[PDB]
Amino acid sequence: KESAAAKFERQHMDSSTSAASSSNYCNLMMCCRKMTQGKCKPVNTFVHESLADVKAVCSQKKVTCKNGQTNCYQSKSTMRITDCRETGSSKYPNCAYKTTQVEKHIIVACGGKPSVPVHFDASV
Amino acid sequence: KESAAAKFERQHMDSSTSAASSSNYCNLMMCCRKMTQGKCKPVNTFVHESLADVKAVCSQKKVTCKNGQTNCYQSKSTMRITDCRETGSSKYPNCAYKTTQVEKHIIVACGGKPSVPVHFDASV
Repeated sequence: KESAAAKFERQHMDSSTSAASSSNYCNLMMCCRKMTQGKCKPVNTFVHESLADVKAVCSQKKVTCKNGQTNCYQSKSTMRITDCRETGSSKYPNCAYKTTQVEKHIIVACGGKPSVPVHFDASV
Repeated sequence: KESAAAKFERQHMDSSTSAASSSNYCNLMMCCRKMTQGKCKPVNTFVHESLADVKAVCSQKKVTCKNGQTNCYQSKSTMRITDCRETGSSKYPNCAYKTTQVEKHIIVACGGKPSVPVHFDASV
């Protein structure tokens, strides 16, 4: 069981750089964050902001998911992000990527599974 | 923080016993759990079950709250609980309580949380 929130974090969070280091970054991280196992993942975005700042998006502008869902939210401010695009010469097992550093509003799907007791009402 | 979820736990959770030791149990716990400060809390219920079993109730039978609210749920199983009722001789600063150990379905107000990112949708 990998949680969707850990999978998101693994696939999309990078608080260790403020910007994609060089032109190799996506080739490294897509390797490192395991998105090149079995296939090459064509596109992926890393966000160079705190996990707090990224989580806070779940309480910001509500907009629609691309697939038709509604649990998608948009960041008030822009964020430092890195778009990683699979190139033409890419062919599993040898996956290559283009690294692109931009500052754009992100849009994420915000889910959850935990409801907790906050008041004891009665017994029956 | 103290979180509402911590206030609940402090006021209502006791996984160290499965049953009230003696009849002083509430005088101990009500005092220890900080419920005799400033005033005496007339009634309180402790649950002698794991914090997991109590949490999972938030994803069980939804029933109506006592004040009219709807964020209340009822336990599939009965649970070992201890009720503490302020007694006749009770008077702040000296709060006395009556102890009653029963096994009943509990009902809690669940202040759910659904705030984590699970998929990156777009940038804009």
